[PDB]
Amino acid sequence: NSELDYYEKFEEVHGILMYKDFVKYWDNVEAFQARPDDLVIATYPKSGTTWVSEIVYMIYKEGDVEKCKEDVIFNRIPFLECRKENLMNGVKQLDEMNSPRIVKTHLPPELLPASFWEKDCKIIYLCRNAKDVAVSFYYFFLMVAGHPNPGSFPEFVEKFMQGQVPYGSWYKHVKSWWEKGKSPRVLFLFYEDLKEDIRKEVIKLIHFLERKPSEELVDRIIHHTSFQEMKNNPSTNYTTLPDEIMNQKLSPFMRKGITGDWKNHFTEALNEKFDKHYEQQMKESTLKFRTE
Ligand SMILES: Nc1ncnc2c1ncn2[C@@H]1O[C@H](COP(=O)(O)O)[C@@H](OP(=O)(O)O)[C@H]1O
Ligand SMILES: C[C@]12CC[C@@H]3c4ccc(O)cc4CC[C@H]3[C@@H]1CC[C@@H]2O
Ligand code: NA
Repeated sequence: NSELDYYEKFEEVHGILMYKDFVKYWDNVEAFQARPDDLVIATYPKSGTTWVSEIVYMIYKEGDVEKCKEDVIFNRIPFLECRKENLMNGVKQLDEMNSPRIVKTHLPPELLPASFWEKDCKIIYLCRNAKDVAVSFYYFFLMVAGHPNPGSFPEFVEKFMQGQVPYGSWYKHVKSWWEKGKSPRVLFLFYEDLKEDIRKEVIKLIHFLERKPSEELVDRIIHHTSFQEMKNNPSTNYTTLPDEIMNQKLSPFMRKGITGDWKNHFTEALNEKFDKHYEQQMKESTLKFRTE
């Protein structure tokens, strides 16, 4: 029944569990044609995609806030593999888009369309500690259409540890992108670093994107992309979406925006179980995360 629910909502593509709506048109994703100046923003879901996207968009627009608010973020920065009737078609939206394109994806690097690798496109990868990701993803299941009932948080965390959620194992995702992040064309970032010292990360992003980091530009980005601003900005908070797609009365997209909400969700027993499993999955990696 829970399992039946998951069966109805998700199916695999290249071994990765995926939203069924996306899979139907996966040939369009597979065959997607990149352009050399495309920039990819890749993340495991609920890792701060929207946050870094808006930072990047600001950098592209030299901090012109009006330009950033002209259309909603999912139109400004198309969601590559996404496909929903009329509202979203990432491939279509990207095809018609003038360059320079910013491309959002949640794909593991093994599933990124070959054209992006072939054209040597720059990629920004952002990750977030798994426990906080799990919390954020849980509420996402609750409030967004296309998800099964996630049950209780402990039940959901069991599915998360097994990678039985859309986009698959968080563990394999971050580890694979960490290996890619050694390339000079791939910038590897942490949500917790953006929380701790936003100015440092913004400046890093500006240099990676080969633009000039003035104090005024950096200050405009920092306040424009702060959680309190983005929460109330209808271009970035997904509130233009109808309730039957995202029911933000249940849980808002811009939910809390902190590091450490896991502490308010994991029980002592669940934390012990998770931590032990995590160490087994991650011990052979030089990738290290902070949970506070
Ligand atoms: N400007 C910002 N500052 C801090 N966190 C942000 C943010 N914009 C979005 N987030 C957080 O990033 C998560 C959404 O990620 P994504 O864009 O990849 O779907 C949510 O986490 P929480 O549910 O823990 O609040 C959301 O609150
Ligand atoms: C496309 C949907 C709305 C947008 C949703 C979204 C929106 C943003 C994001 O980063 C991930 C996802 C995954 C699930 C998507 C949903 C699955 C069905 C629904 O129509
Ligand atoms: Na790199």
